[PDB]
Amino acid sequence: MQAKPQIPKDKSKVAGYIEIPDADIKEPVYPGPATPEQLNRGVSFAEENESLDDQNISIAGHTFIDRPNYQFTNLKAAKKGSMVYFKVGNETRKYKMTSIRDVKPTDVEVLDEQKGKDKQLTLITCDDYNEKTGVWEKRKIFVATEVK
Ligand SMILES: *Sc1ccccc1C(=O)NCC(=O)N[C@]12C[C@H]3C[C@H](C[C@H](C3)C1)C2
Repeated sequence: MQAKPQIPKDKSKVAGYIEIPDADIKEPVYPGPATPEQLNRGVSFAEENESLDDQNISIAGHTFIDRPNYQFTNLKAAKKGSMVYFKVGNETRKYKMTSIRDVKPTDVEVLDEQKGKDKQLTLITCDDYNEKTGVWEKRKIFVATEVK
């Protein structure tokens, strides 16, 4: 049998599986802190807390250009009323993409963050990425709130 997984630093393990049927997405999420390298290899958490038991789950990723091998390349299809399945081991947590918008760069304080939240996965999918100069023309923020 299995159990509730924890969030380690090792990026070889899978703590959760991100599955979005509308976008045919079925990709492993790489648990741990955010590192520039790993965020170019797949999707990892932005939260420094090893707790996936918390209601605030921030995950970071990158958009698609020439490479369809990014875990959210087809995220363009998914709508604000689709189903985001965050599978932790065997437990399937369904979230709805209630809050979707692609905002402008520079301003990280475009939205006010607080600890008064619901169960939401806060995915930071930068809709651009030049590693050379370290720039991105857009940050597409996607917040999925837990459904029952
Ligand atoms: S998209 C990207 C890629 C690499 C480094 C940094 C970023 C980036 O733009 N991140 C900043 C960011 O999204 N900041 C937050 C701050 C608050 C309010 C929003 C949602 C979340 C908590 C991340 C924007």
